[PDB]
Amino acid sequence: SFAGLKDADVAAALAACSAADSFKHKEFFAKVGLASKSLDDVKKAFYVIDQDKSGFIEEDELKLFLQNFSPSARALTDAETKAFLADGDKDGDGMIGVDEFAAMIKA
Ligand SMILES: [Mn+2]
Ligand SMILES: [Mn+2]
Ligand SMILES: [Mn+2]
Repeated sequence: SFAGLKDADVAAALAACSAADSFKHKEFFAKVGLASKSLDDVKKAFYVIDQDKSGFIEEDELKLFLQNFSPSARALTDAETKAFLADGDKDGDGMIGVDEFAAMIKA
């Protein structure tokens, strides 16, 4: 709700990635609805995911990604995490800042 996402798209998207090692971020952002929202909402989701308010999505926070969507969601695998961080962290600091995050969703 935090990023104006609908219950039904979140339900459907978790359905597909229910299973270990099956998460694909790009497919998820599309299905959950995030790829078609405004930049502003893309930013509020960003700041939701950054649980510690550091201004960056640290790797440990990227691992509990799904949990922001649903409390009973699984943590991502290290393989899933690495893959996500590979795509998102273009400045090579090992963290995802707001601008990288936003940019990665623009696909
Ligand atoms: Mn953080
Ligand atoms: Mn932390
Ligand atoms: Mn970075």
